[PDB]
Amino acid sequence: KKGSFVEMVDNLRGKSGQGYYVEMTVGSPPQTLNILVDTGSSNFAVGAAPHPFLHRYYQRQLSSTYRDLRKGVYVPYTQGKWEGELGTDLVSIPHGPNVTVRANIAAITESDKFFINGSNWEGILGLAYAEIARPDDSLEPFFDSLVKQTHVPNLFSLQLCGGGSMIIGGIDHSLYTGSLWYTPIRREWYYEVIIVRVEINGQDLKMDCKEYNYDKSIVDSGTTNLRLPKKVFEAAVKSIKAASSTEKFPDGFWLGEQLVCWQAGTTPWNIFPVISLYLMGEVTNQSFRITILPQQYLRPVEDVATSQDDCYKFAISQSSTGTVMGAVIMEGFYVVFDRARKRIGFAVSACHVHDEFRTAAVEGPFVTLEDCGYN
Ligand SMILES: CC#Cc1cncc(-c2cccc([C@]3(C4CC4)N=C(C)C(N)=N3)c2)c1
Repeated sequence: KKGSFVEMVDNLRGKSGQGYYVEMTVGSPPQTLNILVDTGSSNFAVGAAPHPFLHRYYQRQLSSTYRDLRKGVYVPYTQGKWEGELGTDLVSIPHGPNVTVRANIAAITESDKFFINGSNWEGILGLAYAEIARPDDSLEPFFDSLVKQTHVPNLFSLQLCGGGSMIIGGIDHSLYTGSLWYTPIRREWYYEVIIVRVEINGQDLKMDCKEYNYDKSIVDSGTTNLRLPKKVFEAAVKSIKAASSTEKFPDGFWLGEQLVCWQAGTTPWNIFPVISLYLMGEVTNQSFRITILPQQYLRPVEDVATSQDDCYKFAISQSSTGTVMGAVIMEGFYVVFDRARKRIGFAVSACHVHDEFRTAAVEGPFVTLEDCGYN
């Protein structure tokens, strides 16, 4: 049953805080590495040299199928950077499709604040499109090579839990309930989508819908938080604060830089509101909503030291580069990256979040008798 969806189920480990990752092999003989599943980037980039935070790394000299491309790559981010060398080599996913492809690989030789202590992965699998690949869009991303070189359908789905499942090439109906609702992929670079309405405990934020997508909105498995443009973030917070006003938290909580803790088992979920993000539908002015519980946007921080308590970071934070629907949004949903039809599907996940009062949900259609996208 190698490569059956059944065999791909449960192939991810990790958590929203440090990343979800899938086992991969590179080279011949195969070198086993854990790799971040990242829909917010487009390079297959792997530690290729010793580093304090790396338990293992890619050793190209030991791979006889490695091919050097004689091209450097330097990738700086807001937070930290990496530098490396491009080449190609044979790549497979042991708990993924039953196939081996030749793929681009950036062998990371130096990096600053890129690898994460105790995340247990050694590289990143950028699943977004070539337009954002480094050094440029001519470096073919992994998934494109996979589809090109095999009979794998041009679609993958992610079921993140809090490991989860990355199903390549198809939809595993055992991983969701109810209906699958699709939002268009606006442009093939990041997985760009359009948010048309935002409610907090059913109260509309009442902003021009372009504000929700200033200057883009993306679906990013490589981002922990729900990240919101400043104007939207401020309104969300004001609204969540109002909803939970029976308890006050330091401003550092709201800034995401400080835990809030309750005695084990006593988190007052009921004082936090639900968040509804309405996503553009596949037909004009029809939309559907995905609803997010505090169990999602309050990210638990596991720490033996604080373990008499349950502690959390606020996992909604401010962005100056557009909305990011990160891991805490994707968790408890089954998310279908249907590249073939240029759409992203959402359905309630088998591992969704709920208590006895409320539950994560995917609901539609909603009709609204304006273009919500930015240029
Ligand atoms: C879920 C999760 C997670 C997670 C936790 N810590 C670190 C990372 C992490 C570590 C290194 C880089 C990145 C990266 C970068 C390639 C562009 N940056 C971004 C916003 C993204 N989508 N991928 C993320 C991910």
